[PDB]
Amino acid sequence: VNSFSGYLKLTDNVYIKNADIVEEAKKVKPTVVVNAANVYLKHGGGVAGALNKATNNAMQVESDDYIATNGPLKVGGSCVLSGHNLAKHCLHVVGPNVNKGEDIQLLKSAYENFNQHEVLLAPLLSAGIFGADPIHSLRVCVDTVRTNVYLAVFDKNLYDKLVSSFLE
Ligand SMILES: CCNC(=O)c1cc2c(N[C@H](c3ccc4c(c3)S(=O)(=O)CCC4)C(C)C)ncnc2[nH]1
Repeated sequence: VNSFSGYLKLTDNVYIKNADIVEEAKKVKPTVVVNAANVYLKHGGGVAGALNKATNNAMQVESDDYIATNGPLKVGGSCVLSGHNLAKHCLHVVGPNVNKGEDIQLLKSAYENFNQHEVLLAPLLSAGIFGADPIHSLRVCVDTVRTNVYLAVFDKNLYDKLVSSFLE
């Protein structure tokens, strides 16, 4: 039903909230939840692990079946699969892991996938252990995504830093 609440409106189409994406998916029941995936869809930790555990491992079983038939994704690519109990669909998006030396230019390619969905609940791509500068990731989102994106950032200090930087 996409009933998002408690978000700050940064631009005409980008919103942000200090929240756990799993709890937001349970509260909002969005049409699309974005997963910060890796190319072989192994959802063991971070955001992907949090989403998979909230589906009681249904997301991992479906992803394994996808990988068996189709092989891995490319960095910057995406895949629509079921959202299980969290959303109607899960858009698995692979942003670059700059801590492992992947190309930061592909973060624009990763956000470009959001433009195929009129409204999405999403994490901040390539942040956390993927090592991208989180302020840069928020700027790429703002400049690339035209559809309505609701970013959940589960860290108060990071959220406050992103907001303060954007409002300069
Ligand atoms: C209690 C269960 N929930 C969680 O653990 C949880 C964690 C979490 C979250 N983490 C951010 C984040 C954003 C992007 C990426 C990562 C981490 S990663 O997994 O380190 C690598 C892939 C890219 C941090 C930057 C704050 N953002 C929103 N909702 C969340 N929920």
